[PDB]
Amino acid sequence: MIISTLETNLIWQAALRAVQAASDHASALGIRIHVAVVDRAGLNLVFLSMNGAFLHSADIARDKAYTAAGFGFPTGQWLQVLGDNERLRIGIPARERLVVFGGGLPVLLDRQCIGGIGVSGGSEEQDEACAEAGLRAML
Amino acid sequence: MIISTLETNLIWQAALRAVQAASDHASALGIRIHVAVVDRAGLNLVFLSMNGAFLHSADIARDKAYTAAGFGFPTGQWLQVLGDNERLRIGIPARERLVVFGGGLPVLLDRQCIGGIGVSGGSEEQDEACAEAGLRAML
Amino acid sequence: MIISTLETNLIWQAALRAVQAASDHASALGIRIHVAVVDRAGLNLVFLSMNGAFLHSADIARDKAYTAAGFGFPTGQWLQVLGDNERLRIGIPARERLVVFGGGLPVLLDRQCIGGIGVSGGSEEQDEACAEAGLRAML
Amino acid sequence: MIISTLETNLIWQAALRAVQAASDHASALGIRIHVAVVDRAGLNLVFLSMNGAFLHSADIARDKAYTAAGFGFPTGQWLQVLGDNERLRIGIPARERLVVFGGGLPVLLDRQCIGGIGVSGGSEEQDEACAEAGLRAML
Amino acid sequence: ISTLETNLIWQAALRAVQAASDHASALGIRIHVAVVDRAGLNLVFLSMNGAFLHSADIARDKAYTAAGFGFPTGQWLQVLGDNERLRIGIPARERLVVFGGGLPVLLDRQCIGGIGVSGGSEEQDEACAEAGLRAML
Amino acid sequence: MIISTLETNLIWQAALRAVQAASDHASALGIRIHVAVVDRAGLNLVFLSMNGAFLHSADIARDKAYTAAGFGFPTGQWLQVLGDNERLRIGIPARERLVVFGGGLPVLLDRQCIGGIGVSGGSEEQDEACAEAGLRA
Amino acid sequence: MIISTLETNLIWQAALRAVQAASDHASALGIRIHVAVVDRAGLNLVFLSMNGAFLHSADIARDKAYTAAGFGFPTGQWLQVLGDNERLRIGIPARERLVVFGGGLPVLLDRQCIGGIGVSGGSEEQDEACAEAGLRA
Amino acid sequence: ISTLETNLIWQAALRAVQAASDHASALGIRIHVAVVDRAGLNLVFLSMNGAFLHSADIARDKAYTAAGFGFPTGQWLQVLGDNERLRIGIPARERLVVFGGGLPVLLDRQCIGGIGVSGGSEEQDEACAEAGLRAML
Repeated sequence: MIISTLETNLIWQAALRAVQAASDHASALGIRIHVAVVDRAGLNLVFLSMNGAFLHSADIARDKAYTAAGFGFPTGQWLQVLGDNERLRIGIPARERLVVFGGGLPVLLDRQCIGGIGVSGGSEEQDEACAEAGLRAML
Repeated sequence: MIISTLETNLIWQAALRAVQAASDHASALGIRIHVAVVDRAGLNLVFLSMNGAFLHSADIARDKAYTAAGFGFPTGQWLQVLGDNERLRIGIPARERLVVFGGGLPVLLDRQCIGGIGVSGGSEEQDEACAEAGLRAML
Repeated sequence: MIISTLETNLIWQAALRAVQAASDHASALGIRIHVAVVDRAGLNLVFLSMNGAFLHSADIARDKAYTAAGFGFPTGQWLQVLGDNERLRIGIPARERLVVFGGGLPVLLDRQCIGGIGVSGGSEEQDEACAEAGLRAML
Repeated sequence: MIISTLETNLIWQAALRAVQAASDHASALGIRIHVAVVDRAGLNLVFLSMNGAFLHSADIARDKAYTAAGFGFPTGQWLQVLGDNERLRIGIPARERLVVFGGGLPVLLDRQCIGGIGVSGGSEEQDEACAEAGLRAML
Repeated sequence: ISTLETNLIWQAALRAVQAASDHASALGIRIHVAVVDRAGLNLVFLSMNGAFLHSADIARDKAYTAAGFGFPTGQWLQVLGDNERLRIGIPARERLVVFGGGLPVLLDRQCIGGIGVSGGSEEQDEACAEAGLRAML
Repeated sequence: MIISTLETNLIWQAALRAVQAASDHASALGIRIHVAVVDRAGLNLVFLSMNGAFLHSADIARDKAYTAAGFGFPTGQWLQVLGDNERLRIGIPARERLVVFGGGLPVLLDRQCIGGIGVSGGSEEQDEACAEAGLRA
Repeated sequence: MIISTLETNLIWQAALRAVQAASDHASALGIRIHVAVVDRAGLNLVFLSMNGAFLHSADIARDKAYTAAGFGFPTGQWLQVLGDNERLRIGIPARERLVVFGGGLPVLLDRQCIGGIGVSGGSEEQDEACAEAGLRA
Repeated sequence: ISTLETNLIWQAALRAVQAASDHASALGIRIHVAVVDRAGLNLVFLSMNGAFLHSADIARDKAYTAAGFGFPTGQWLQVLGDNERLRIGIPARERLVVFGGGLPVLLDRQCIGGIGVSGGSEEQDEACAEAGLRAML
C-alpha cells in the first residue's frame, strides 16, 4: 500500500542566502538583528545573531520563524485573524513560541508554505523589511 | 481497612475509533487537524496528527483534551464560566495546558467524565465538529 | 534560484495502520504497550497508549521513534555502533530523547528513512516484534 | 459499543494514613524523611516533608512513588531486573523520574498495583521500612 | 553569622490538610490543599480523588504565593490598584496566583508558611483554607 | 581577516560595590530586597538576596537586570515604548525573563550599555531607589 | 497547640563576606571562579561570578552550594558515602543539582547546617581552598 | 568599572559555517555547525537538510563547551584522567559534550568563541570545524 507523500522543503543554501541579505539590510538601516530561517517542520536551517542585537531578540526571531512556518501567514496579521473573538485573543497569544507581532514571514512556493523567516531587533516594520530582503535573496 | 475505589475509565480501543472518525471528518471538510484523546487522569490514549496541520496545533489538541478531561466540561465554555470575575479571568487562562477556546470536549458516560477529546487545526467550529464525530464513533 | 527539494515523508494513514497492528500484536502476546509513530522530522503522526502499560513507557516509546527516525537505524544497535569508543559511550546515551535499547525501528522506503516507530512496555524482544508488526501493516 | 473499563484506585484517606505511619516510623528511628503516595496514574494523593529532611529527598520520594506505581514492583529491585543487559543498564536509569535505588514500593491489592509509596531521607533499608509501615497502616 | 527564624512544622501542616479536606467533604466538593513552610517548600500536599487535574498545581502555587508575600492571594488585584505596569507584569510571574484560596500562616505578626486550596469556588477554597489554619492552632 | 571586535564589559568588583550599596539603601528604608547585577551578555556578576525578602522577588530582580542589560533602557519605560501598539502590548510582556515594571536599570558607560542592575522586594519607587544607589556607587 | 519551630539560618552579610574572601583567594591563586552561598533552605544569599570564569562553572557552583546545604556534608565525600552500593552509585549522581565532586561545603554552626558554599572554576583543590577561605571569613 | 574583551564577530562566524558546510559536502555527509561568541551566545547556527535530528543540539552544545572552557571537547576524558569524581560529575552537566567536534576560537592566546560540528564521525566533525576556523582567518 501507499505509505508516503512527496513534500516540498526549503534548502539550507537558500536559508544562508536569506540570512546574508537580512543582515546586510539591517546594516544598511543602522540596526542590529537576529534572523532565523526554519524549514517546513519548523526546524532550524540557519540562525544568525548580529553582535549587539537585543538579547531577548534571539528567541523572538526563532519563534517568529516558527510561527510563520507553522501557520503559513505573517505573524503581524495574527490580531486581524483573531478579530473580536475573546477566547482566541486570550488563548492564542498564550501558546509557547507563538508570536503575534510583526517580523515573521512564511516562505511560500507555488502558494505552499515550505519554511519560515523571522527577524527581531528593530521596529516591526524594520523586521519585516529585513525578512522580505531575505525572501528576495532566496529567489 | 477500605483503601480503594472503583473508577470508570475510557479505553484505548474507543479512543482509536474516535481518532479514526475525527480524521475522516477533517478529510471530508478539507482540513488537516491534530486530535488527542486522553483518559480520566489526562494521560494519552491516542494522539493523531495529519500531515500538513499547523505545527502549534499539536500541543493545542493535547491541551484541549487535558482541559476537558480535567474539568469535565467543553473548553469553549470557560469564558462563560468565568463571567465578570476579573481575578479568574486573569488567573485561569494563565495556567499551564489550560485552553479556553473551543475544541476540547469531555467524554461523558452515565453523567461522569471518563476522559477527553481535543481537536486543533481548523476554526473553533470545525474543531468541535471533528471532536463530536470522534465522540459519536466511541459509542 | 533553486530554493527547494522534494522529500518523501510518512503519511498519517500508514501510521494509523501501524498502531492498529502493533496494539493487536500486543494483545495477542498478553502485554500492554505504548507505540509511537513519527514522520521524517520526528513529529508525531500517531501515538497510542494501551490502558495498563507502564507509565514511563509513554515517553520511552516516543523517544524510541524519534531516535530511529533521527538516525535511520534501530535503537537496539547503538551500543554496537559505539563500539569501544569511551567518549561516545559516555556522551551519546546522555543526549535528550536518545534511546539505546531495543524497540525503535526506522521506517525505510527505497533505502531512505521517512519516519520511525517505537514501542515500549514489554521486553526489548517484545517491543521490537510489535514494532515490526506495525511496519508490516504500513506496506 | 463498550467504551469503558472499571479500574481500582488508591484513595486519599488511605494515603493519609500511610504518610502518618511512615513519618511516625521515621521519628521512631531518629530520622527525618519525605514520603510520597501516588495513585494508579502516578498522581499525588499525599506528599509529606518532615522539617529537616534532605532537600534533594523531596523529589526523590516523589519519583520513587511514581516509579513504583508506574512499574508495579519495588524500586530497589531495578538492577536485578536489568541484569547483564548493558543497553538497559545505560538506558533505563537515564529516564526522567525513574529511581533504581530502594525506597519505592507498589501499593498492591489482589496483586494489582493501584498506587505507589516512596520514602527518601534515610538509608535504603530505613526508607523501605518507613514505606512498609505506611503500607501496613493503609490496611 | 546567623539569625533565628520561626518556621511552620509538618505536624501542624498535617492537621491543616485533615481539616481542609474534612471541610471540603462537608461542602460536597473535591479539593487539593497544599501547605508550605516559610521558604515555600512543601510540608503536606493532599489531593482528593476526583478533584480537578489543574487544581493540583493551583493549590501548590496558592500556598507558595501566600507564603512568599505574606497576604491572601485574593487581595492581589486590590494591591495592584490602577498601576498598569504591575497589572501586566505581576500576574505573568511563574507560580504567582492572584485569585482567592491562598492564605499566609501568621504567628505573632510573622509569616511562617502558607496554605492553598483549589478545586471549588474561590469562596469555598478560602473557607477550606481557613478551616486548615484553625486546625493548626 | 578581521574576526574580532572589542567590547566594554562591567566587572565583578563594581557589581559587588553595587549590591553593597543597594542593600544598604534597602536597610535604610527598612525593607528587604533582592538585587541582581549582570554583565553585557546578561550573565550573572553578583546576585544578592536579603533574608526575609519576598520569594518571587528573586527571579524578578534577575529578570529586571537581564531586561535592562538586554535592551539598554530602564524596564519602567516599556509601556511608554510600547505605546498604543496592541500587537506589542500583548506580545512583548509575554516573553520569558522580560519585565515591564520599574526596577531594572542599564549600566551605561560612554553611551554604551555594559550591564544591568535589577532590584525587587519593595515598591517600584523603593526598587528604583536601591538600584539607583547601586548605580551611583 | 505548637505549630512552629525555631531555625538557625545563615545571614546575607556573612555570605557577602564569604564571597569577598573566596574571590580574593581566587585572585591570589591567579584563577577566576564562581562562588555561591545559599541559606539553610538552599535559597540564594550571594552568588558571585568573576569575569572570565568557565561558563559551565556558574551552575556548578550553585549546585555545589545546594548539595552541601541540602545534605550537610562536603560534596567531595559523596563517593565515599556511596561506597560499593551500585544502586546508589548509579542513582544519586543522576539527581538534578546533585554534585559529587569537591568544592561544596556545609556551613555548620553548633553541630547544625545553616547553609552552604560552593566554588567552581579551578581544580578541585583550588575550589575547596576558595570555599574554605569564604568559610573561615 | 569596566574591562575590554575581545569577542568573535558574526561575519567571521558566517564565513566559518560556509566553509564547514562546504567541507561536509566534499566529504559526502550532512552536518549541523554552530558558532558561538565568548559568552556562549549564538552567532551563526546552520543545519544541512538530512543531517541527524539529535545532531542539532549536539553541535550547539559542542560550540558552547569549547567556548566555555577554551579547549577542544575531544580532550575532556584526557583532562579528567583517573579522577572518578570528575568522570562521574563532569559528563553529567547540561550542555557539556566530551566527544570530539567542538573547538575553541583562539586569538592571541585568548578564547573569543567556539565552533561545534555534529553529524559525521568525530574525526569528520573536527575536520569540518577546522575548515570553519581557517575560513575565519
